[PDB]
Amino acid sequence: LHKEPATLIKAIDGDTVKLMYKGQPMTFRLLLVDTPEFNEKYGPEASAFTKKMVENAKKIEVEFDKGQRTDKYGRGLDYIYADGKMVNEALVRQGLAKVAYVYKGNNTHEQLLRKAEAQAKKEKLNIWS
Ligand SMILES: Cc1cn([C@H]2C[C@H](OP(=O)(O)O)[C@@H](COP(=O)(O)O)O2)c(=O)[nH]c1=O
Ligand SMILES: [Ca+2]
Repeated sequence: LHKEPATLIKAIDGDTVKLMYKGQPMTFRLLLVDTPEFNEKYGPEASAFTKKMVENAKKIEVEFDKGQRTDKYGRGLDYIYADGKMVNEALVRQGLAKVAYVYKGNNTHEQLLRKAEAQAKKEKLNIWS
């Protein structure tokens, strides 16, 4: 897979962010994870976590996987990096997202994320508390 440039437009919630990509505004949904909705328990903490990560980043990158690049809503499906750190993984590692929505063909980082989830759960962090 390949990292490509993007710039933040605005944090939306734990697992959706608006970025400019190839010069066009696009809403991106993070591959392989599910954060709680803002209305749910840990939703506000997930939103805040993503928001801090993407806002503080000097460099945002997006990475498509091998499959569908957009979902049925027209959201981009990607891994997003903030100064080289994957948001999708970081959310999981901190118990603020579950590994989820694993579709065959767009699952390159599956086992990386599952490993993070196991550690978050060991530590009983947040969602796993
Ligand atoms: C993460 C992801 C979500 N989706 C779709 C499935 C879900 O459809 P439904 O809307 O019919 O439930 C929805 C979940 O996203 P959200 O968790 O943002 O709601 O997005 C994909 O199609 N591909 C993906 O890789
Ligand atoms: Ca969600």
